[PDB]
Amino acid sequence: EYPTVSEIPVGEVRLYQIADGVWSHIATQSFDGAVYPSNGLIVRDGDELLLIDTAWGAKNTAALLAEIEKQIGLPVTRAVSTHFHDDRVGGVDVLRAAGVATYASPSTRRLAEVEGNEIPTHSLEGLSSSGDAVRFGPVELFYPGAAHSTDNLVVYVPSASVLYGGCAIYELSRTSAGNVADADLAEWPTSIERIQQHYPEAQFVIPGHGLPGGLDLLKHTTNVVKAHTNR
Ligand SMILES: CC(C)n1ccnc1C(=O)O
Ligand SMILES: [Zn+2]
Ligand SMILES: [Zn+2]
Ligand SMILES: [Zn+2]
Repeated sequence: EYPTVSEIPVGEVRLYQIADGVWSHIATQSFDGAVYPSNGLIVRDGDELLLIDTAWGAKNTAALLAEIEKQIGLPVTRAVSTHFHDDRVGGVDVLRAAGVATYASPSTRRLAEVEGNEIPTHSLEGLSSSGDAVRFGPVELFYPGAAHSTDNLVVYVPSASVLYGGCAIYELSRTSAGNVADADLAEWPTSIERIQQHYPEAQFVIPGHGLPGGLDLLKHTTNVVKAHTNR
């Protein structure tokens, strides 16, 4: 079964095999006296690995690399951060020190710099307009439009029909909006609809935080965001 906070002490990282050659990584972080789980993705690319997002912080990300080497034993050669917040770029310095080539859109790199966060080395072209998609090794990167943040990307694994939504997609247990300080509430439902239109065949949907589900998570997120809009 999918791990929860009570199964993961902060500092430790779990891997969960979603499908052949596709894992999520799960870590925990404390924020304001509460503990949050956070998901990222690992995708096999031949005899290498592609990492999607850090494990939210330097210590967690170092533990992530150690757990990957222990359990999978293939090199993480590239990493993609799906937006500029700390749970996604926090640990980029650890990845870079370990020899991982780090990537983000130029929109993400700029916003991370303004926030004083860690900055991925490389810039991903072809993702500047809503609906843009590019292949990056074994995944497709998709910019659906502004949602949780103006730069948020989602990631699809075509071989496994796995959609990783990052923080633009909420788990079913989340009934109210999370951090929306940098969100475009007005555009978020339209952006989610672009995801649905582009990946209608998705079989596994991974939210940024919490339990995987199916495409139901998209309309659930839209409902939560619209209700917050009308608060
Ligand atoms: C739920 C809040 C506090 N959060 C923490 C990290 N990421 C988020 C988010 O909403 O995306
Ligand atoms: Zn965020
Ligand atoms: Zn987040
Ligand atoms: Zn719901």
